Amino acid sequence: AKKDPNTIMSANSSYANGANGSVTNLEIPAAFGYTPDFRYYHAAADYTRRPTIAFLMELPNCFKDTDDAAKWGGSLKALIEMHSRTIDGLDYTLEVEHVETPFGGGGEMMQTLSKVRRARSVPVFTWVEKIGMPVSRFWNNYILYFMGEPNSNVAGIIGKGGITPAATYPDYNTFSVLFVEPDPTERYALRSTLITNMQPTGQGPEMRMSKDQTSSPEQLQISQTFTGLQMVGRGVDKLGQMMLDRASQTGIDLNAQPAFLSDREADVAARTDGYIDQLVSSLSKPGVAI
Amino acid sequence: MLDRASQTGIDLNAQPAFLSDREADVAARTDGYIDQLVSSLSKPGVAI
Amino acid sequence: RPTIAFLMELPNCFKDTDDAAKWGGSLKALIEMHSRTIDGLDYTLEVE
Repeated sequence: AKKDPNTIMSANSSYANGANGSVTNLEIPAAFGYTPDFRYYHAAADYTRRPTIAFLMELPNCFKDTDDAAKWGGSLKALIEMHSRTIDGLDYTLEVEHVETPFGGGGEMMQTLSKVRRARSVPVFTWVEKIGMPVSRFWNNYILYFMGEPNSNVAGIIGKGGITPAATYPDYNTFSVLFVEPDPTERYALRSTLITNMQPTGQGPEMRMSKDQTSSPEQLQISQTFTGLQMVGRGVDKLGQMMLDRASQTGIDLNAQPAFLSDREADVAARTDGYIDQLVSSLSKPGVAI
Repeated sequence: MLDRASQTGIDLNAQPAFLSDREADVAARTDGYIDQLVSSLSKPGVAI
Repeated sequence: RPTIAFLMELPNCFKDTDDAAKWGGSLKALIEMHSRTIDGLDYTLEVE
C-alpha cells in the first residue's frame, strides 16, 4: 500500500493555518477533469460528519446559595454531557451582500460588495425522562427558584435572606458550554464553538395529563431551547484541541473489558437442579475401563 | 416603604392548598373511587 | 453443537413469596433442563 507523497499537506499553512489533523492537497489531480487517474484515488476519500460533544465550562452562581451545590452541579454536568440524546441548532455560517447598477441597457449588472455577516446558534437539547422524573423536576425548579415565578415574576430564592444585590446579572443564572466535532479517530477537533449566556427560553418541560385506560402508556421526551452568545475562530480551536487531548483512548479496549458479572449469584448455587448438578451428583462415576 | 413588605419565608410553590380535605357531604355518598376498594371489593389476601 | 444456558441471577420478587426456593429452583430447572429448543441469538456485524 503506497500513495503519492504529495497527497497530504505537509505544512498546514495558508488556508490550513490552525488545523489540528491532516489535510489533503487540493493541487493533485481530481476525477472531474478530462479523465480520472487511478494513481491518485487516495485523495478522493470523502468527509463524514461526526456527533458533537459538549463540555460544561462554567456554573451558575445561584447554586452556591443553595443547601447543596454539589448535587446541582453534578446533575447539570451529567445532563449536558451524558444524558443528551440529541443536540441541534448550532450554526455559524457566513453571508454576503452586494449592490447592483445597470452596466448599460442590455440587461447586465455591475455588482459591488456591501456587507458580510455570520449566522447565529439557537441550541436545542433533548432528553428522555427517568423513573421519578428527575429531569423535569430539575429544569422546572431551576426556572422557578432562579429565574421567575409566574404569580409574582420574582425568583423564589429571594425568599431567603442575604442574596447578592447583583443577582440580576447573567453570571448569576447562566452557564457556558463548549461544542466540538472530532474526526473519526476522536483525536483532533475539526470544528469548535463556544456558546455562553445560556438559560432556558420558551416552553419548559411538558406538564400534560390525561386519562385513557384502553390506550398504551408512552415515553416522555424532554425538549428545551437555550439562549447563547457564540464565539468562533482559532483560539476556540486551540481550546477544543486541548480539551480533546484529555479523555485519552490509550490502553483501553471495548472487546477485552471484563463481563459485568463474575459468577452466578449465591442463590443459584444453593439450588441443586441444573446442568453441573447432574454431572456432579446425579450421574454415577464408575471410571473408564477399556 | 419597600424595605417593608419583606419577601423572606414566602414561597408560593410550597404554599398549602386552599382546600385541605374533601367535603363532609362528598364523603357521605360512598359511591366514589375509594369507596369501591374500602367496601365493595373483597379482600381475601394474596398467596403465591 | 447445541448451545448451553446457565442461569446467573434470580428475580428479587422471589424473596417476597412464601417459598422463594421453590420459585428459584423451578426457574433454574426450566431454563437449564426443560429447554427443548432455543433460538434467536445473534451478534453479527454490519458495515455501512
